[PDB]
Amino acid sequence: GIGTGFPFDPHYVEVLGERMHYVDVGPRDGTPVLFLHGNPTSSYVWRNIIPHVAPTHRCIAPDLIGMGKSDKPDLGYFFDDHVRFMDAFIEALGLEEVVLVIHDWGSALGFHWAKRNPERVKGIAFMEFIRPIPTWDEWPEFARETFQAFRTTGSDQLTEEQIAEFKEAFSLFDKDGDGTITTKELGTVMRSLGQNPTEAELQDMINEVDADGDGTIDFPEFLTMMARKMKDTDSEEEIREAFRVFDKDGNGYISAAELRHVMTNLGEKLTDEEVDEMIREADIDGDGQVNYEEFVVMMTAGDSSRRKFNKTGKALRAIGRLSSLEGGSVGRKLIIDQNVFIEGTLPMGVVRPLTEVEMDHYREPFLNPVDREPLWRFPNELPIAGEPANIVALVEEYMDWLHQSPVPKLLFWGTPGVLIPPAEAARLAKSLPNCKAVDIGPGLNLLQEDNPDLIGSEIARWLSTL
Ligand SMILES: [Ca+2]
Ligand SMILES: [Ca+2]
Ligand SMILES: [Ca+2]
Ligand SMILES: [Ca+2]
Ligand SMILES: [Ca+2]
Ligand SMILES: [Ca+2]
Ligand SMILES: [Cl-]
Repeated sequence: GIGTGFPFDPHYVEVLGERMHYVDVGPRDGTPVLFLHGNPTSSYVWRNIIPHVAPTHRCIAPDLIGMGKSDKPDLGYFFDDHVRFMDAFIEALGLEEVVLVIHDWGSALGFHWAKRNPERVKGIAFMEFIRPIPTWDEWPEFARETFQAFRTTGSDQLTEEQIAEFKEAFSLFDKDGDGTITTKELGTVMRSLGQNPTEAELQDMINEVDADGDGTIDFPEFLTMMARKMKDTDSEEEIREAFRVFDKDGNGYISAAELRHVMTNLGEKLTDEEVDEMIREADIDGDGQVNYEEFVVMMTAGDSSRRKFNKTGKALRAIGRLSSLEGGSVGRKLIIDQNVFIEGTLPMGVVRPLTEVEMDHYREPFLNPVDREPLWRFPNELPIAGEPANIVALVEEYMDWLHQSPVPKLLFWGTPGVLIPPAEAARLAKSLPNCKAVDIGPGLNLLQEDNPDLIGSEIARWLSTL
């Protein structure tokens, strides 16, 4: 009967203009034991391990910024964001000597902080920590296809001039060449095409595909929107809508003046006789106009004026695709909207079935879809296949620090595991200094939920070694 209650007095502290939350129970003197959680949990993952440590040693378990009960500022929640907030939080409490019990992304925070302050770390307990992996073949194949979906957004085999066609469509919006599409500069062409959305609608279309966190639209974010998922009918609403932009009078034909207007409304070079040559490749029945079925031809096909037309067609199609509010990153819609990281990824991290009262505590901090930004930034920050480069070099530095650090190290592993397999858990037991490895038997990622009895057991005995 594994307990699920959370009977800890909550404490709060402001850090960098935002407020954070932490548990603080235990004797007030000695060396504090700092618990650091990872994705997608909070302090709730340490609820049945603190009682094994709380009597003898002080236990501090904060929730990361934008998670648990800490404040949720509008940030990208990169790893460097958590470093800045955890750095100022540790010094806000005036801590010096510290013992670290870390897991998942909390281990990346604890180890990186220990490398920069090695004279202030008395002991490190850890399990399923962040490690560099060279190939996707080393990542467990049960979650290899899914964790790719969080990071396979954009660059879906777009080659030749396809990237060069979207960059010309990207040029229709960027008049100041800032590389980013301003929330007003988008509306500058929305008004220029006969429309006029609200400011709420203007930024809502950007809040769908802003993975950078700039609040604006990037070109890599412009590519992930233009996916090749061409449903025969569901994608007919955007080409038909592209036809409505030209056909203003609604008679069913695109006039030469209707064609020249929207193109010259934006930045294009078409005089009175520069538009007749693309009428040739469009007008096939000879009526001097372009109907609907002739229009889908040019939108599905020497680029004298073909370059000019296909350029705008890409931009006009992105307008209708932005208005769909479904042109976001595929990995984002899994974690943000559909919330697959709490509904599917989190339970698959524990081999035993989590209870409804248990997982309900995990849904609590992320009841708003917009507040799930760190839930999606964390998997994209994983050092996998040498990407991201800044994270790989960062984790490969505190691992080089850990190989030579004489501090006591307590490692917990399980079978089959996710981040630390049994094969790697055996090498770390024989390669790291002062390292004793404890096997919990069955275990994946959240080793705290499978055997919280054993985790707090060996830690308690390991605490009294210093
Ligand atoms: Ca711009
Ligand atoms: Ca951006
Ligand atoms: Ca940018
Ligand atoms: Ca017309
Ligand atoms: Ca025609
Ligand atoms: Ca959405
Ligand atoms: Cl993750």
